[PDB]
Amino acid sequence: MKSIGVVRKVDELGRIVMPIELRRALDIAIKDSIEFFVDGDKIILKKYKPHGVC
Amino acid sequence: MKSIGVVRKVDELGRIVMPIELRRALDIAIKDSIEFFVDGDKIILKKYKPHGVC
Repeated sequence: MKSIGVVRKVDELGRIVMPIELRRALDIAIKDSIEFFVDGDKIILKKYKPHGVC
Repeated sequence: MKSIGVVRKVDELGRIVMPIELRRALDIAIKDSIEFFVDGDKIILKKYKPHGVC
């Protein structure tokens, strides 16, 4: 149970379902843009347009 | 371009495709487990089995 407290089980390829919370928190509509970071044993997500920088 | 430097376009619901990098990073096999955190304008991912705690 994290901030969103939601867990997903991978499709197969690694495709999962990010929640409305993510869309709300960020700026997601239907196709948007999410770019990820990986920190050791952690993953990070951002909307591409905002931030701009890595 | 983040650590992975890959960006995804949402399916419609918010479903996107997390990469093999994430599977390698954590412990993803086919269904595995990914639980996310949201920090202001950021998202965080973990495999549920490891960590245990939030």
